[PDB]
Amino acid sequence: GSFVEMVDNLRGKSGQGYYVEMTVGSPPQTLNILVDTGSSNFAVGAAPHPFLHRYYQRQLSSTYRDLRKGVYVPYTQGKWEGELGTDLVSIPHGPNVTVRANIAAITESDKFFINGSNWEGILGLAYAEIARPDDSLEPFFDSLVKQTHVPNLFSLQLCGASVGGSMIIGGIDHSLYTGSLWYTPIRREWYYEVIIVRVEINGQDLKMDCKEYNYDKSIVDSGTTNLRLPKKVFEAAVKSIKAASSTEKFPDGFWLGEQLVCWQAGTTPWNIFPVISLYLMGEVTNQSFRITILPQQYLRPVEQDDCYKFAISQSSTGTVMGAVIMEGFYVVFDRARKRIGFAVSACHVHDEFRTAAVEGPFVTLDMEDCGYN
Ligand SMILES: Nc1nc2cc(Cl)ccc2n1CCCO
Repeated sequence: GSFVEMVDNLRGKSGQGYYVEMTVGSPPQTLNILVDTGSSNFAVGAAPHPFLHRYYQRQLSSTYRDLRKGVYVPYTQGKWEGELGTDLVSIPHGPNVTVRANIAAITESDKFFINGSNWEGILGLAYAEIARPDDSLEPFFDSLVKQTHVPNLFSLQLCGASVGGSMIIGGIDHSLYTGSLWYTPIRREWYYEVIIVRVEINGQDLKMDCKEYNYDKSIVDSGTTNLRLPKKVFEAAVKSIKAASSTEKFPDGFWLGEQLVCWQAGTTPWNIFPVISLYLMGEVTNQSFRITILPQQYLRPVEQDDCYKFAISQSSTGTVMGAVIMEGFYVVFDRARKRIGFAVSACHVHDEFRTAAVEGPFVTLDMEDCGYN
């Protein structure tokens, strides 16, 4: 159908993630919450922090229940640390429901909250398997679906260009995509893990053992800015991208995502840069489909001139189809049918002569062999 109250309920800063408004507690305390399909905890600032401007005040909530258990979430750059509890949660620009949910009240953190991001918490929309401290801590979306009649599905239109978009909870809004939704199976319910079966740069096959594309996994992750690629794939991809864009040379550092590249306002030569196609395993035997993104997706605008960072980066933990991938597409997390749908976003950034694309089917044999174990 349409979901007009949910359309345009996401905001963000470029490279700092998309957030949605949520209320916690009785009476409701409004907070801006990162929409993160790459994690499974609902965690909110619950104490002062230099970069937090409002936080969850549990003592002010009558419906707050203390679970009397700590949670510690270390990772690459830092950590967050907090106190588990439950409280009533709503999404003002969401479905008209209120659910009791687990909430991690973040008390201590390091390099978690980003200066000027305007979000104060994280909504992990992935599965319980990757929830902290363990999978017995039911994620918000699980609770939402269990406590209401909201279908087990959500969809994200992340528009990029300050950034905005939409999270449609419990449905698919046709106003937000053009052409067909193509579905890839969720290989395993933990992250939203998918299988990439082929990769092209301007139609030229990267020509690797397709396992390399999914080493050690490939996931769809709204909480990651970049397209991240396994070392082997990243190098081959960058090699090909360089070759395709070779009428202009850029510094080594640009390709590492360090340095900006700038052009006179409006003269960015999009056309010299190649499109990137990921073929995803289809739902039908021996069928794949492809999603195609533009440089307008993988060259992230950064603050006279129009400046950009290269938003494809190397990974050691597999492929991450982050906001770079997602901003081309309306992405349907069809949990009920263990699949993820892609269609061309009606809001994606493109130029006169090229658009992101979702096309299929393609005969692709032995696609299970592309999965890494
Ligand atoms: N999306 C995401 N949200 C996260 C939250 C934390 Cl605390 C750590 C890592 C996170 N990631 C990365 C997962 C994919 O590599």
